[PDB]
Amino acid sequence: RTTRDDLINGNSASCRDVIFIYARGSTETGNLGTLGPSIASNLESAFGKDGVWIQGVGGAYRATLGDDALPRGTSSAAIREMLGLFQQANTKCPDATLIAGGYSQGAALAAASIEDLDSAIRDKIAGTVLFGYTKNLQNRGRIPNYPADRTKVFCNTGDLVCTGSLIVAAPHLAYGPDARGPAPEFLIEKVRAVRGS
Repeated sequence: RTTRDDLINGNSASCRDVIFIYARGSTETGNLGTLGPSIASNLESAFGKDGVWIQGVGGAYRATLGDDALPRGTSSAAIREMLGLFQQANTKCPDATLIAGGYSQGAALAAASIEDLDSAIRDKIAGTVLFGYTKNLQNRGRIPNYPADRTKVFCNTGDLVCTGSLIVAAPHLAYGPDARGPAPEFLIEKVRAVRGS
């Protein structure tokens, strides 16, 4: 449940049409944490197990407490890891539509990764969802170099990380409903749209 490596494990001759790369929050377990499994099960309901590959950002990304305070909201090692996953998706499954997401430090990680990504690969990311986005105020609610229409930010009233702090308050732990409903519906609608005509 909390650890999914579908992209790394996936048989390349049977690539999924959709690949979801997700980064967990600070101190969370597995490579999906608390919110990722909810999003994943909904994506699976839409595209089936063979239609979407769920890949959590593991490896060098330890979701360490304190790394939140680094300049980009996470470590260089973590950014390298996620950029590496995007690159692997691009080469292993060139025809796949990518979708991404992150929560807490993971949201900062997703934003930094997408900002640094090669433009050809970045164009393949149909949609990105961010929960308790730690760089929300700093980046004015956007992911640098990425269009607003493909971004959905979930920042609760009272979630201090959305207003420039790093402190964890009650509203920061209340994104479960968003992960089970609006977030996957957004991602699915974006995929359906780009791969449709």
